[PDB]
Amino acid sequence: HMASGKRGLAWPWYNSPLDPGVLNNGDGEVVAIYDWETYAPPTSTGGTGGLGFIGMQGTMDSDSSPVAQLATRQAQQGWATVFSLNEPDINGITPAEAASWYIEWVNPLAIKKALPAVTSSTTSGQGLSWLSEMISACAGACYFDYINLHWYGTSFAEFQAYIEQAHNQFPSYTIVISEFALTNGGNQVAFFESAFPFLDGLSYVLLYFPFVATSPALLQANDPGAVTTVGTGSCLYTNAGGPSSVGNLMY
Ligand SMILES: OC[C@H]1O[C@@H](O[C@@H]2[C@@H](O)[C@H](O[C@@H]3[C@@H](O)[C@H](O)O[C@H](CO)[C@H]3O)O[C@H](CO)[C@H]2O)[C@H](O)[C@@H](O)[C@@H]1O
Ligand SMILES: OC[C@H]1O[C@@H](O[C@@H]2[C@@H](O)[C@H](O)O[C@H](CO)[C@H]2O)[C@H](O)[C@@H](O)[C@@H]1O
Ligand SMILES: [Cl-]
Repeated sequence: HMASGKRGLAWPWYNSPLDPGVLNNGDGEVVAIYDWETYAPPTSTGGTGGLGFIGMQGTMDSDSSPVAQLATRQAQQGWATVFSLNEPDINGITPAEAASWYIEWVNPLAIKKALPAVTSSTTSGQGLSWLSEMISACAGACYFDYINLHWYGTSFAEFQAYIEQAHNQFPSYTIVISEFALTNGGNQVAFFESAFPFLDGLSYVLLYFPFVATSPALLQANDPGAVTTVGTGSCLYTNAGGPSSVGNLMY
């Protein structure tokens, strides 16, 4: 009788043929879209199908998301939320380097802000350890509202344990899950059938974005890396641009 309203589209740059409105039935479960960039989602309509776009400075600077244009693009587009670096914990960016960069470039955006998306790694100096060290390096000078998690693994049990552990270890922070799926060789439908009602019940999870809101054909053509690690089971769209068996869970 009232949607949890936590679901979002992780929307790749190559999605010009696809329509985000296909996965928005107006009920209010799907509310957000991000595209790993600070330019608007490329779509078949030129719109976001009624979804709120979250700008993302996923690199420290790029040709596609120039950090010198970050403040400009927020003002032009009127984001209510911004995401920062994508997986700096496995991209040779020290917590101290991320903290300095975040204070210079993300702090000035007077809207809701997420700390960088970290991987689910527990290997030395990665994942939540990296995040804890970045918050220490921030020395109280980073303005943020959310922590940002990725998870890829082999069971719902592992995912539930990871989110409960993340909450237990950061009990005063609201969580965005900007990417999650099983790795290749599982049943992605069964995973998301378990994950959605689990996440919908957690007050401390603001948003979750299944990897990935595209078709298998587009993922294979443009992200062979993701296909080798995740497979094509978690694609929300059919190759025609309708909802997949995972897309159908978004409604
Ligand atoms: O040069 C081709 C094209 O590159 C685009 O930049 C892309 C990023 O947009 C892309 O972003 C996502 C990844 O960060 C994430 O890991 O996977 C998703 C789903 O596949 C990606 O969409 O990351 C790649 C590098 O992995 C970049 O090449 C530019 O935005 C675009 O202007 C340009 O035409
Ligand atoms: O992210 C925390 C909050 O940040 C706010 O913007 C900050 C300003 O209040 C403060 O005066 O300056 C800093 C640095 O320029 C800003 O980041 C947002 O307005 C809030 O929405 C947000 O919750
Ligand atoms: Cl991960």
